[PDB]
Amino acid sequence: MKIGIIGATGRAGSRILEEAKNRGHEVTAIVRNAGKITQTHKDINILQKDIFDLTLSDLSDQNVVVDAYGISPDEAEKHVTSLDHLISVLNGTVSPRLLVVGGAAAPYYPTARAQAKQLEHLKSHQAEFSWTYISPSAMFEPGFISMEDYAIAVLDEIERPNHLNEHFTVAG
Repeated sequence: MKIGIIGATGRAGSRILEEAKNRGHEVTAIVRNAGKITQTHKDINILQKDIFDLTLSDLSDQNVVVDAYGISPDEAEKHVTSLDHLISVLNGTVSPRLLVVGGAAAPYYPTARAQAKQLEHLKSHQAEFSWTYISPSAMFEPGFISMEDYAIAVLDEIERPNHLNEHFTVAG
């Protein structure tokens, strides 16, 4: 299965990618700089492109696009905005599934209000395209919940959809 990961360098996206590759999928790392990744990812596909420059063309190459944006401080202020871009680009489609990864609480993923905003914006296009927003059960601390466990959940939802077009928090 073709899975593209935006933010394949950060904490969350890094494992999501591993877990994906390990489960036997064709993983594409979508990043700003092939810097960090190349050294380690010498077998997986790479599309060097910032999220904001992504066009439907390079997205529809994938069956699923994991939005794990937020690898640095600046990306931390552009969450709601970058998702908006993907939403308009993905509109009127079922082409790739857009899986958005959050992290309810140094933390470069969506903030509490930023997330709520994305969700409000997603609901404005409830049925206009294929999306899913995933939240972790408890809390991660750099090495309750492990990031790799979150990746397992993320990939479970990709292989066996249970939350098509809705937000949901991991359970158990």
